[PDB]
Amino acid sequence: QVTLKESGGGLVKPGGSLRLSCAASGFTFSSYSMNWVRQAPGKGLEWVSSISSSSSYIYYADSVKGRFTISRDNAKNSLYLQMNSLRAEDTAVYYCARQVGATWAFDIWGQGTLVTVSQSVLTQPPSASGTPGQRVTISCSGSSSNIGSNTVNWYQQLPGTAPKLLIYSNNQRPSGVPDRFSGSKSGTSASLAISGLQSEDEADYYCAAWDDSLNAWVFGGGTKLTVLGAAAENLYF
Repeated sequence: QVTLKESGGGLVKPGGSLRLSCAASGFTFSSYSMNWVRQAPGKGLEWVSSISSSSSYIYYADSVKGRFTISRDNAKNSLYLQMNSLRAEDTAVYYCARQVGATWAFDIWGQGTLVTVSQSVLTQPPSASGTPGQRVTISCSGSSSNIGSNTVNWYQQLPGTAPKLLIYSNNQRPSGVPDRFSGSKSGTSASLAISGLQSEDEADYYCAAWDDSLNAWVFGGGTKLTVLGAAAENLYF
């Protein structure tokens, strides 16, 4: 029973401050690097910050650097995100995520907390569609400093759920993912293939890679996959 639970979200005026909290249980919190990832309503995933197991190594997304502060309390098994100089653009659902050291994959995600304050580096097709049984391949195009230098991870986000790790280290499936899902990487581009498409595969798919030039995680804009049947077309010859 591995759980992450975020708290602290709500309505805040621009220029304001909030502190988000992420409570962890069921694992050795003090031995993992942790991250904040956000999702603006109806938009893609956007990494915010990371902190190593003893707080020695901290990174920020360029847009939040100098305004946000990440911290952790290993005694209270808690992760925090202090947000200052809040902007309309900070309106999002904020997720807490655990990072696996050997791969950098985000294998456990929280449930998310909404913050309302009142373009992606990796390139994905915004939509994909297929009929059940077919094979669909989704591309993710990056550059030399990200996909060209580092492994690619893929996350599946089912409607009304938090994202889940789908593929790590380019082509590895975690425990829980069937062989119908396969990943590949060549040069500065990566692909996710879904064989034997099923109605339950209707979800958003995201590719992610560390970028050595930005010193940041870069996520794709997301591919909404639709599984559509029959189609009563009027063919006229």
